[PDB]
Amino acid sequence: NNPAIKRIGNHITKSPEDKREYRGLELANGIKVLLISDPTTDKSSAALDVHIGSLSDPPNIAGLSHFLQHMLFLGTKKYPKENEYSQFLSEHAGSSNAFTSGEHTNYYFDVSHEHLEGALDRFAQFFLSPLFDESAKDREVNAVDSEHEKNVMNDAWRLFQLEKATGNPKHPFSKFGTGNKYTLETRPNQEGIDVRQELLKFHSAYYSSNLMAVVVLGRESLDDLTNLVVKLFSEVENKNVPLPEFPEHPFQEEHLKQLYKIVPIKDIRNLYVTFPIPDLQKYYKSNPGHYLGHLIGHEGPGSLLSELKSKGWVNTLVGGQKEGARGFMFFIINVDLTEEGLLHVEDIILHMFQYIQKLRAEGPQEWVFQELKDLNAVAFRFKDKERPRGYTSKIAGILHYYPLEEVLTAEYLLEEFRPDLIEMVLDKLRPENVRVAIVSKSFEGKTDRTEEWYGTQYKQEAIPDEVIKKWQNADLNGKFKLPTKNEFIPTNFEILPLEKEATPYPALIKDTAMSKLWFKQDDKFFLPKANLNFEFFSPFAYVDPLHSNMAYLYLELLKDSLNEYAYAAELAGLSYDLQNTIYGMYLSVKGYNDKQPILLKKIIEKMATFEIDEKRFEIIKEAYMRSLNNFRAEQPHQHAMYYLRLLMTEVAWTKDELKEALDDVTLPRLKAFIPQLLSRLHIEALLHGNITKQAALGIMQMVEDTLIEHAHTKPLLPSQLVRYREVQLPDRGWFVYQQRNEVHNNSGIEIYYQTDMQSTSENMFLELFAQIISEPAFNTLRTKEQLGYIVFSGPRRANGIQGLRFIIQSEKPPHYLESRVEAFLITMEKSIEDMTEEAFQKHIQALAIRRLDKPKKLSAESAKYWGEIISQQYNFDRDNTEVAYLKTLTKEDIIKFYKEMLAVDAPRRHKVSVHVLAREMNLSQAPALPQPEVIQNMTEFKRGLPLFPLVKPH
Ligand SMILES: CNC(=O)[C@H](Cc1c[nH]cn1)NC(=O)CN(CCCc1ccccc1)CC(=O)O
Ligand SMILES: [Zn+2]
Repeated sequence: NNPAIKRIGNHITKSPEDKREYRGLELANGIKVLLISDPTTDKSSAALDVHIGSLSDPPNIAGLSHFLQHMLFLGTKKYPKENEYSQFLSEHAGSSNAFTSGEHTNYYFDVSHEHLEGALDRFAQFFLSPLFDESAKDREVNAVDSEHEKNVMNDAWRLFQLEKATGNPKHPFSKFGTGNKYTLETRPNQEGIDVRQELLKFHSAYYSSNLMAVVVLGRESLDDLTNLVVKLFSEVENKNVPLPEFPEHPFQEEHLKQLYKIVPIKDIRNLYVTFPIPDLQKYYKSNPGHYLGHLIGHEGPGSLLSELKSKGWVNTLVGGQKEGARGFMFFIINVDLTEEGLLHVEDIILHMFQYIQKLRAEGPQEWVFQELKDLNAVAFRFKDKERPRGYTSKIAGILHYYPLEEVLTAEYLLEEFRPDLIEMVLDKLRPENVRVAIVSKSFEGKTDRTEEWYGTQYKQEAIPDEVIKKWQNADLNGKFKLPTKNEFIPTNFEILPLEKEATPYPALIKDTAMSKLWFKQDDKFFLPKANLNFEFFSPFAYVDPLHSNMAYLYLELLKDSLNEYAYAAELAGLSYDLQNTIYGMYLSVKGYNDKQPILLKKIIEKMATFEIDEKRFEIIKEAYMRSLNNFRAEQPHQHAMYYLRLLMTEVAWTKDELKEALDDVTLPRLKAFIPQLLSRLHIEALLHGNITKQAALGIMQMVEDTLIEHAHTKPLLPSQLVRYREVQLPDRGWFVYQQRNEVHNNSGIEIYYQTDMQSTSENMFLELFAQIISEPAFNTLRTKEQLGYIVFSGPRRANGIQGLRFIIQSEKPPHYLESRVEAFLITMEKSIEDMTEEAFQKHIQALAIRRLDKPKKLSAESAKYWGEIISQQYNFDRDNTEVAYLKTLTKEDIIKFYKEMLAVDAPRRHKVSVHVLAREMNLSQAPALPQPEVIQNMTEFKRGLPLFPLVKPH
């Protein structure tokens, strides 16, 4: 035996397709541990989840655990450099993050497989000897203030806290998880709190070993990982902390039968119906709430959503069980509202209860349970291999809930059929404990309350008793039926033998005027799945704002019309994705290959013989108007990025231009557009997965054939296959475009240093430079200078051209952000000069590892190929080519590069900046900048400049 280990679990049940190896165990200090050994893996990973979270904040210091989560990254006793951790990761091809829910704090990272031990050692120190440096705390508190500022004007975050503020304020549920500058500094200072103590106190009280789960994944054997984990983690001290419980629901009697009217930020209409329920988590083997979710949330014929959608009152619905914390859960049903639907909220809920009643009337249904259990068993067997960071983070979390042996299956497999639990949860979905929330702009001015944290305007009301009764006496309604056998359930899982002529990259197997078929049968993953991707080209999908609107509308109407039929396939692991592009349309069909050709044929056939329902047209149109308008409520950085897309692309229709042109969109006009669009096309497809050359040609040909038979599609001409170019910027020039965000009181900035076209050479100069500056940018602009929560840098790539970019969202003005990036950029040339050839070579090696990391799942491989095909570079072997070339570069290559294209006095510096100002408008040396040329009109700017070439295909 071994003193450090309390036990090794028995065999960990995995899918029989999972080649990875697993060992579970419990340390002597009580920490639950999963070990994953994957000798193939390119990146390694570890995560730790602690069963404590914002629900355990001192009442008097809101968001202390979320703050503590930020601080652990910023220095321990053993590795005291503020950024040892994030720099060690950067230089060895890793990344990291954390999050805090009300009951968990979850920390994970990935790294190159050679450096797991180094990564992990630095990591353990978080849980033993964090420094909470006084100077780090002062600074990092602003990052948290930004995190919340971001969220303040977000409609989902406000609704989330508003729920917490209307249950029992005495309950921990009512707490503010995020914290801000106010709750973390201003106010604790006023009240003579030393926050460094309070962080040391909270860390020491709750970061106890008995409350921790670790997962590690690496190339090492299971024995090697064991020794490793034991070594680094046995010294975490066990304080035997009792795990927090919340037996009492935060919605007590007086919180039930309430109605709330709420004003949103975006122009949206929504109804949130919600009942309290007990903790259902222990019933995971039978899962009563999933069963009722499957049903109430169903979207097929017969379903609740269906009648709500035919009465033209709602558009979408979600319902099912919602997590609470240990002790309570909720059951929700929320829908959005047509303008008509808003005036029928009473009737909508009554339909809701008529449906619930139908379920009571029919009793539990084993055949539905069998169906659910079967889908999940299939889902489990053929689960795609996950990226290791996500996987460890996830499993660390759930080690807290399941026996070691079941950690892999517990969330998937079903075992027990429980008509009793089903009937019991069903007894709680009653008018006597309902909550109703309506979110609409029409409550503007009519509100009397304000939510402290986010500022939400709202009104609370008792639901009239006769209203409750009307709901209590819900009749059956003959429009509601249980769903019938799901015919889309796959049964054929045969993995076709690997062909004689199969290749490692996709092959151009068809090159006609109508279509260009790229194909690869799967040589890696061997699951009964495929992806079938299609670009359809029409110059009419974007010839003008009007047309762009129509392509959009057409596609939403089609998706809406297929929804009832398609929902079945989606439960059966077969889904599709269909949207309009600036080039025509896109279509992806993904999942188990068995019934895949059925659904595809149904889609094309529909596309080509489409009949629009006047009622449905009118609603989607209204919903689209709002959507375009709602862009004004998007975040300042998302705005900045948007403007820069509009400014650098040859052709691009502005949200305003679409909004305006959307009124000339009549039903007559739409009916005429469809056959026009569908009459001349080109198709470029990539077919990839468990399929053969001959089946692939058949599928492609069936698509074409359907379009001819029904829309008379003829091929498009080679010269009409027009791709849009990027604006070419003048050597030494600098432009600024300035706009205002009228909703958020932060500002946004995008700075673009354009370089040259994409070419093996020019590609890797940019990438290495980005790699070297990646963490220092984060570390300088955020950690040190605390300019904002959002601080991004990296390559930008569009229409075959490229360049470096910075994105910041900040409280300080853009002219200010400009200058500190510039400051930073000098710091950088200064660093490349001072760095060891070996430091230089580490960065080369990290980019190397990132670039070469093998896809772990089909979808991921497809994506890499598709990027090659949509960009028309067709460079399928690019990763080996570009990497070979990378290893050839030297410090002087990169300085020359920075001196030519990037330094402030660079002979070919091409700088464009988007400044997005807020609602309302020591440190390194910043260089003196030129008078920028302020862009007045986006069209003029474009007319007056060269356009770039397009990239030659490989
Ligand atoms: C398993 N149950 C079901 O089948 C249905 C499916 C459905 C589709 N359309 C309609 N209903 N239920 C659901 O999907 C929804 N609920 C709640 C979401 C709670 C949430 C809120 C914000 C942020 C993170 C999660 C469960 C879930 O997410 O699985
Ligand atoms: Zn955070």
